[PDB]
Amino acid sequence: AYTKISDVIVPELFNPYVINTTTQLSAFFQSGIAATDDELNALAKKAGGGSTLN
Amino acid sequence: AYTKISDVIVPELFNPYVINTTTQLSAFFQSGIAATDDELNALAKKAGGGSTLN
Repeated sequence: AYTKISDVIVPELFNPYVINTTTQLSAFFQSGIAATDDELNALAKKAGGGSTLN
Repeated sequence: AYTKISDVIVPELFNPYVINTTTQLSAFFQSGIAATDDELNALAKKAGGGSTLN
């Protein structure tokens, strides 16, 4: 026969991983919501925890 | 009665060759395809030959 590519055994190959990124762009910013006050901060930091003020 | 050109020999002439150029302009460049990566290089250079990676 031949040297015959049909005989000699063919390897396979690989390369490292690559991170995919799912895309639906999330912005809807900037808008409401924004602009933290000091008051909702008075909700934010302890002490005197929730529930919410008035 | 005359020198009578029919009596006299007319030569012929030639000049060297000139290269023709077939024209259908091939560009469709630049575009995909472009921009070789390093990975398809990992296919490119030996060792660890084909067939192709994943």
